[PDB]
Amino acid sequence: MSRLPLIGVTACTKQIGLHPYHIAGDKYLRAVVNGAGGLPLIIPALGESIDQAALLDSVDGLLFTGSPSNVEPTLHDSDRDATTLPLVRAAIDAGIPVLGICRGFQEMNVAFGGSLHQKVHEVGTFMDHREPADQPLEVQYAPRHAMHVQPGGVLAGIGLPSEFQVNSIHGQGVDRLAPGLRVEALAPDGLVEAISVEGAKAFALGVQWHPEWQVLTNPNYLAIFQAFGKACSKRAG
Amino acid sequence: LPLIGVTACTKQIGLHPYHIAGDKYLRAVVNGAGGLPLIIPALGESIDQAALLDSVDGLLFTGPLVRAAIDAGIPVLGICRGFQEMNVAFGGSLHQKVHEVGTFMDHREPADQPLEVQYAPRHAMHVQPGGVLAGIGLPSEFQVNSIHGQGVDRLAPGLRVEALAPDGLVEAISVEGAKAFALGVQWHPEWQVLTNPNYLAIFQAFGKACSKRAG
Ligand SMILES: [Mg+2]
Ligand SMILES: [Mg+2]
Repeated sequence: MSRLPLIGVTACTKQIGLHPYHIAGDKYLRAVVNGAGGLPLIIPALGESIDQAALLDSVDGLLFTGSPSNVEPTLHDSDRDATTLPLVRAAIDAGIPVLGICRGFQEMNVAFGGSLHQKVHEVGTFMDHREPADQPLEVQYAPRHAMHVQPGGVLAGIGLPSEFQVNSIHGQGVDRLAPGLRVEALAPDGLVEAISVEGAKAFALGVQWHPEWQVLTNPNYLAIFQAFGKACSKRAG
Repeated sequence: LPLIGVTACTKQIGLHPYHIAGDKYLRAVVNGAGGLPLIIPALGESIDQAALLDSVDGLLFTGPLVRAAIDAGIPVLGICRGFQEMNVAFGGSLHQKVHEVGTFMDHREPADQPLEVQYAPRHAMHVQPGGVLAGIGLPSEFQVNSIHGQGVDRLAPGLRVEALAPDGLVEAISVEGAKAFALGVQWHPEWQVLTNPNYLAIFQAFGKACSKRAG
């Protein structure tokens, strides 16, 4: 038995200088510590080189993170795609709590058979969900549009209000909703921005916004991370 | 499979702070140590060190965590900066520029050259009998790569010298009386680990020690 729930955080790949690296954002790791009450360890994006079942057995929960990169149908990460898309299905079937953020939310939809808009802002009837360019983190990650919780699902069960404001840092978004996914929230332009996996044995939630950001200061972000954290505690037991 | 923690470094990438770990170390952990590599965030006091140590079977240290792991009997392998930090953590010192000491060679890699050239063996390495490297079966002399501008100056109390470069630089150390495998090397044995029997022997010893703990 462990001191804390061990929460795996998906890495991305990146070339830095002459070397390939696996990377994960500081804000996701601190949100795990401070919002979920877990110990964050970073899962390498090695695809089939790591034994997936050994990996799943080692964690109490999985945070599928946001990324500048995009699931493959310009900035891509096939190395991540090959780790996270079997993994997220494998974790949910194992009863391992899963929280998907931004790219990870899009990956949950894709893994269950759905599709994405590659450019939400070029569909014609959505708003522009991208962050404002050339500005600091505090401005880019501040709340920018409303979010309408659909009743009877995970988000309403955790106690979120019917409407609240969220940040938005995404050029892609959900088009066809995968079968077996419950819609948890819609942006004001009808875009699906949160989903849950129907019948999942454990917590299985994805959101398009970035609740890791300054998590303790936003009660809606914090409630998401605390519910995720509780589910990771439950699994450890 | 033992869960082997690989230390991350912090790096600013555009707007955001990231925690990063080299692909080659992670693959060496998989292929050479037979472990499951998980990357340990460089969060310092923000994480609980004792919870961190309990969650791993071993620690690969690159670039007081290393001290606490050793005191706890968690196997440790230090590489390059990780070997240097092992020395400092026990009270030793470093040369900031080995190539400007005057009686060492230049231990840096050739600049503006591809990885294959930079990480190929470049100088000899002389094992000091009777320690960890002897005991895992390494020959008395073998060739190693060399990608370092710093190196060990004063050896910390409580460390055994394991090997010397041909200019006398201490390039490997172990921790006397450690409950578990506790080895630091200045060179880069993760590099194409399966193809070099001396690098592989080190990684297999490390992995066997991590499996022990995993029991
Ligand atoms: Mg949005
Ligand atoms: Mg050298």
